[PDB]
Amino acid sequence: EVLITGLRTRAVNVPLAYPVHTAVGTVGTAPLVLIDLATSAGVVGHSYLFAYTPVALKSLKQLLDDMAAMIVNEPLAPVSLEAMLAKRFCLAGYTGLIRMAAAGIDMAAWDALGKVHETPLVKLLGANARPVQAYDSHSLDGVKLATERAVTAAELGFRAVKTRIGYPALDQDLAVVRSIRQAVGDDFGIMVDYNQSLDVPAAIKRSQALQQEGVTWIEEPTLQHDYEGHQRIQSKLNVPVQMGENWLGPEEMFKALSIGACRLAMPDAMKIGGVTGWIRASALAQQFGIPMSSHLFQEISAHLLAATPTAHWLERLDLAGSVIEPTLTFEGGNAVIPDLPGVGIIWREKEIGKYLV
Amino acid sequence: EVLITGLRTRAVNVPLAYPVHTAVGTVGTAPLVLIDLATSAGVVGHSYLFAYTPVALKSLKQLLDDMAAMIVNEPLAPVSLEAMLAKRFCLAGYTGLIRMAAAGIDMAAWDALGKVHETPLVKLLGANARPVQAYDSHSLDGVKLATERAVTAAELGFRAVKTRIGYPALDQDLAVVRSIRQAVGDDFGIMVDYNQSLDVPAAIKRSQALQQEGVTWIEEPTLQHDYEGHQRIQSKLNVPVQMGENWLGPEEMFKALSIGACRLAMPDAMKIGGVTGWIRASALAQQFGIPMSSHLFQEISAHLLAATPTAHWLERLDLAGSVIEPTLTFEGGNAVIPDLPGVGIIWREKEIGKYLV
Amino acid sequence: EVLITGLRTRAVNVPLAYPVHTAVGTVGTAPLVLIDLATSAGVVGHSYLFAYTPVALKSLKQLLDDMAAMIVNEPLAPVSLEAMLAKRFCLAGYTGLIRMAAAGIDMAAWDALGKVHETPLVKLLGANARPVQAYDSHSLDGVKLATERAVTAAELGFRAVKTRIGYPALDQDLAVVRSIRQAVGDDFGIMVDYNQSLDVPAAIKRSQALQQEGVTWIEEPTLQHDYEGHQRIQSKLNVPVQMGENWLGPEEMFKALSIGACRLAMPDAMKIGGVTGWIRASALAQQFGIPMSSHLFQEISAHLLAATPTAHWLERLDLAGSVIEPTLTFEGGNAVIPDLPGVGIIWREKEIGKYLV
Amino acid sequence: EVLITGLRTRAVNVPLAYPVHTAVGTVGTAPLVLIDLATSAGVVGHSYLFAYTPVALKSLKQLLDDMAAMIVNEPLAPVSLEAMLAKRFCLAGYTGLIRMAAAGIDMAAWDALGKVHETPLVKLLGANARPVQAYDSHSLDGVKLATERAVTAAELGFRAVKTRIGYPALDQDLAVVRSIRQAVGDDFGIMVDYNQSLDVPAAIKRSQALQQEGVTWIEEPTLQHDYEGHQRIQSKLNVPVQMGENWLGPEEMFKALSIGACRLAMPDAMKIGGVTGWIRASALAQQFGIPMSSHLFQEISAHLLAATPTAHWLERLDLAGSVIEPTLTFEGGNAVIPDLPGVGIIWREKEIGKYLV
Ligand SMILES: O=C(O)[C@@H](O)c1ccccc1
Ligand SMILES: O=C(O)[C@@H](O)c1ccccc1
Ligand SMILES: O=C(O)[C@@H](O)c1ccccc1
Ligand SMILES: O=C(O)[C@@H](O)c1ccccc1
Ligand SMILES: O=C(O)[C@H](O)c1ccccc1
Ligand SMILES: O=C(O)[C@H](O)c1ccccc1
Ligand SMILES: O=C(O)[C@H](O)c1ccccc1
Ligand SMILES: O=C(O)[C@H](O)c1ccccc1
Ligand SMILES: [Mg+2]
Ligand SMILES: [Mg+2]
Ligand SMILES: [Mg+2]
Ligand SMILES: [Mg+2]
Repeated sequence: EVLITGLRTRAVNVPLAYPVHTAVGTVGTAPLVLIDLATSAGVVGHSYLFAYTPVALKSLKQLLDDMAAMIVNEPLAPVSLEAMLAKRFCLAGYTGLIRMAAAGIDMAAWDALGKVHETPLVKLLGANARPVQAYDSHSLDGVKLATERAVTAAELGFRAVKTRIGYPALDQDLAVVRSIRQAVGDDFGIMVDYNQSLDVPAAIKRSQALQQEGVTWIEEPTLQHDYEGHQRIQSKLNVPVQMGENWLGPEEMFKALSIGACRLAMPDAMKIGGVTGWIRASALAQQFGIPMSSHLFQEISAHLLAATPTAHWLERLDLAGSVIEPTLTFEGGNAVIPDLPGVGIIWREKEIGKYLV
Repeated sequence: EVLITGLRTRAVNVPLAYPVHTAVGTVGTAPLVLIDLATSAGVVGHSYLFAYTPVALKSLKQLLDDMAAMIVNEPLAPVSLEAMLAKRFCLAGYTGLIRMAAAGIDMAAWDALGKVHETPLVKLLGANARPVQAYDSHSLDGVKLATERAVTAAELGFRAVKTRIGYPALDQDLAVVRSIRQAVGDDFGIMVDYNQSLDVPAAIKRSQALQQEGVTWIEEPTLQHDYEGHQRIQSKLNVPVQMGENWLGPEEMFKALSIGACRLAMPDAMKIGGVTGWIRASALAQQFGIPMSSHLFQEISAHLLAATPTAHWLERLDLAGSVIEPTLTFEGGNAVIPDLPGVGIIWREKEIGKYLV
Repeated sequence: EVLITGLRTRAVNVPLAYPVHTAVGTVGTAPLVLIDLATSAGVVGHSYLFAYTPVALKSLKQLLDDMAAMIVNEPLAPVSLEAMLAKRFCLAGYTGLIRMAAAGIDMAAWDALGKVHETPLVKLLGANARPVQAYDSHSLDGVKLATERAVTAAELGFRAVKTRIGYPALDQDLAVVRSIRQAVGDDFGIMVDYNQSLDVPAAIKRSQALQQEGVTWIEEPTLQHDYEGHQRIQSKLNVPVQMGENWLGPEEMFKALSIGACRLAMPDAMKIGGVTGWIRASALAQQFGIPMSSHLFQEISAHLLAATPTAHWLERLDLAGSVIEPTLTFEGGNAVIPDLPGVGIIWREKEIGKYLV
Repeated sequence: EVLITGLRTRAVNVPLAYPVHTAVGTVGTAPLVLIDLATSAGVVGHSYLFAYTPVALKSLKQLLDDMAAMIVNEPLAPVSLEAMLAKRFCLAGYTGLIRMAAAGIDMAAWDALGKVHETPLVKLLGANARPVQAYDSHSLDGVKLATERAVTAAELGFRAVKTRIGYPALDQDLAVVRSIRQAVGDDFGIMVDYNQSLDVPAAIKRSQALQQEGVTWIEEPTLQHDYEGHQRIQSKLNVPVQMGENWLGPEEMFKALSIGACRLAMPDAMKIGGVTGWIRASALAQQFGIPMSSHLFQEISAHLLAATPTAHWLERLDLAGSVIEPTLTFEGGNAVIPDLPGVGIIWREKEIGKYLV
């Protein structure tokens, strides 16, 4: 009955509202691939993929264009499509870029499904829309800018910020945390992200000093793939260890949870396998007793978390704002699902034209 | 937008096409509760619950009638409804009869959801309909009747039968298995169910003799709740141990899988928590590497298994055939989802009137 | 020789001396089922069941009335009766409402046994009566009422109170604990109950702050069924974790103890399987090294704990006081078994008439 | 001193000497990317990457072309280069296509290193060249062709063949194994590959029947990423379980070995991280006590295995034969390293021109 009839992809480099500071330098643009999934019913599903670095952007788009042939003419049934792709790529390696690509199709396919039934994605998954608490995600900004950005966030109504740390000296990490605290008061959440930059012993030492400061969570303290090493750092902390943005598929999350690597999880809608992967990851999180937050893709995450038993926080990081209408709104620090079928992503065609690669 | 506006329940005692023989005696009827879930959209969701024994039938219906007040006027959103009930019953004990009842509402609620969107349940879950291999489930029938019933099943096209064993002597269990084999040939599957009737040492002994015969699986050899004891029996077998019909909620299945109690799982749609519980159990089965079959509720299971990554077998045991139209058909030993919105359950009002309790 | 000859049940809604405050609102009545077990010897055993919510009350009574047929004419031998019921319900699910019902019959059957031999239950179990320290159990009462109620308890001679916590902010939980402490002095015990309301990370954080305050125990911090999650919270505390009120049968307690979920146990006489289940649970507690307290059913618990090797505290929460004579007395904060055959439960027929449902 | 000065890549689709039969159909060509790594010393390193499917070929080449900018002007020091890339891709995901690409550069970089020092790679790694036993790798060929191909292999001097199995029926897998055996005699090795096509229970059953036949190893019986599931199948076999062709980096091999997933390993030079990854994987294999064989890349594997303490077999599967000179020779079933600097890969420029994509 409803068939997929085409796939069109466009690679852009969009400006970021909040340039992200890093050890290297400032990055003011995001490399995205926009996807349009056409169907025999006259509706188009939409989604986007984040490439992380301009180095992979063209390659990601080419991969997607080359896979269009496997999905054109298949029924618009995301669970069954996902099983087919996992089988086609079983030798090449259903992970990395290939898995991300497939996740792109899944999210667009679900968006079209919601449109066929004229219903918001959240409702198609069987849950009600509810606002989700969100925190504003900042970067490796230095004491002054980090403080400045936190003050603005509280001004906009957020009740928590995420800062990135990992300066050369521990003393610099703490300066930043303290300056934020002083300007925002003691209620306020302050999440901190190490972005995989420390070895285990250094992680235990810096984390215990931070725990004494009062942070909400300690995220990705060491190499993302070393589960066992995250479990060792967690074993010496009261504050929770957060991770999950880099799990490629729920079978990687299962491995890390099976070992006790962390006390909080934050899957990335794209890497986790789209809507289909997320539903799976949510069942796991529920059973292991782990609060689950999101990483990027704020548009679809708002819907995904509402249907997530252990939902915890939504990460506000607006990558695609320049090319999409602002249908997701934040009120009182909570993300509010818009009442539009699918995920509610609507392109600003005019602008996309400017950033085309 | 779509609200639940009423709940009506009717308790019946229906005749069984295949009287089930047991150690005690023959049972020719099934105690069911039919549920009708009305909604503000003009559609009615339907489902049924199996009470196992007439002893619990009135109590089950009374429980459901008494909970109608908590769900009337709530939005028709099964995932969110399920979370609310788990919270209302957190002190009483969200398990047993209460959990079964809630599972009744979930299945009816999902059936209504499929009707609101005029789509079969399988498609609403995001998968395509596909036929599912099914095996015909018989009872503790003795050599002659068990053989007879197997021959008929193969005549009707099935390619596997389940017999119940656990006679006073092992030698009787084997007589039955061998007589079936001789009449159906070596290709044919022969599943055997102990229904929790042996202690661990007796299970290891009888199972190893059966493994030598050639059975497809060994199901519930000891008390259902002794996970660790199932893991011990499994540790000495090549043939797989099957179980799962008695898990109340995916959190019980999680416990048994975490320990390696079995190599096959067969959740019961009602005890597992309905459609919402099943989706959860399917994610777990996928990650632990376990083929997953169904227990009873053949109507909705056909749809559920099509959306189940590790689907394995559908259990044909027609409890409600006397009061429902035969929309599910078996062709070539495979169950075929009917193309009707929801689950495809349509009452035979006329007959229900006869079996009313 | 002594046979069971009848079962009569009456469902009531009794007033509580101490209205229990909850997040939802105040509850001033308890839904109970009273049971009378008649015997061929001319004696009647008595017991009661607590239904938790009015939603389950009629269903519980109907279940009991429907099972009377299986026990009428059986010998008055509680251990053998319990084995028979566990076998009749092996498919339906010997847990939840069914298990509670069976536990009702067990307690009444033991009460009749004590009456046949004209001896208090404690003595029939082979132990001497001894007073048991008891603590007064209060609710989610707020700083003012919680303090008030604690002061009264100390006035009545108790040397410990249980308060329920789990306010929206940790700071509210602590305010309450501190206000109580200030009014009762530092000797005094202060137990706190979370009633399953926190996720694991939140439990570790709030518990460590409370441990610093000085509480006696931290009870049910997270979902009752997540044993592994209780073990994680316990692993980061010095103060003990308490739980057990929700174990359905000693086979659930065995599972939680096998994993180290807690350092204290407090089985509920009804859910644990009656007198027969308790004796079993007491043997387990002894071997795992766990002090064992009671949950509700103060009348029979006084007798049960005297025969319990690791007995610890008796929970004073008078559910049935309105319809039973006050034969159990508290003197000097210790419950005192009355010297009457059986459990010493004697109905106030007059009043029961008022609360009948 | 020696700098990398350029990277040129060419995507080809080469004919295979031995068309590979699969469940789907016959594939007569291999999608490869050839890499030329230029250096300031006047030497060019060469290597190739296998893309598995034409779907990923253009994307792989584009990725490599886009990363050339990060390596141009860096010193020709493969260990240090590899650390730099692992750090650049730490957010995107250093695995999948990105990891394969980086592995392409590593192998070419090592080939150039051997050329700068005018020495064969094996000698630069500190070991002597020695012949390595090799087995001829065939496909899902059916009884007749599989037998035919085995007979030819023995004619050419090989003393072992690998066949792929996984037919719809176990009986078909065995027919093939037996027919081969009959034509090659009992000495001969017969390896069998399931290519991830069975679930765990089906793997245990089919493997035990094969073990009875007499195979050398059972390779990839279930999903490659389910380590724990491979460990379960291995636990019921005497014959060893082989796997490793799909490990992306030694950190995935470490995970599988840490759990006992298999008794033999066979890393793939490209997926394992090139020469730098292999040296690492060889140290692990040595310590866990596992014989280590190769998967594809026969040219460089011959050198790699000579420096590998637990070396076991070399897999003969000639993907690039159409575009490279035949410097690697097989004599007496043993691969013989050629005496040429680097890996000994020399392009047939003329032909490459024909297969260019
Ligand atoms: O958690 C986060 O937001 C960061 O780790 C992050 C990683 C990659 C891109 C942007 C942001
Ligand atoms: O697996 C099965 O079918 C049996 O265990 C079974 C149990 C309860 C009712 C009917 C059938
Ligand atoms: O431990 C306790 O007393 C509470 O958890 C409690 C639970 C249920 C009913 C009353 C009281
Ligand atoms: O081990 C082997 O050779 C096979 O698994 C194989 C896999 C992928 C490509 C070619 C061959
Ligand atoms: O530093 C990072 O977070 C990363 O490189 C990044 C983040 C957001 C946009 C572009 C690039
Ligand atoms: O023996 C059984 O399977 C069980 O008691 C039963 C099965 C089917 C219908 C009624 C009762
Ligand atoms: O909140 C509770 O403790 C529970 O709902 C309750 C307790 C005591 C009587 C009635 C109900
Ligand atoms: O079936 C396979 O082995 C795989 O798809 C393949 C192998 C060799 C060349 C091309 C493709
Ligand atoms: Mg992060
Ligand atoms: Mg069964
Ligand atoms: Mg309590
Ligand atoms: Mg292979």
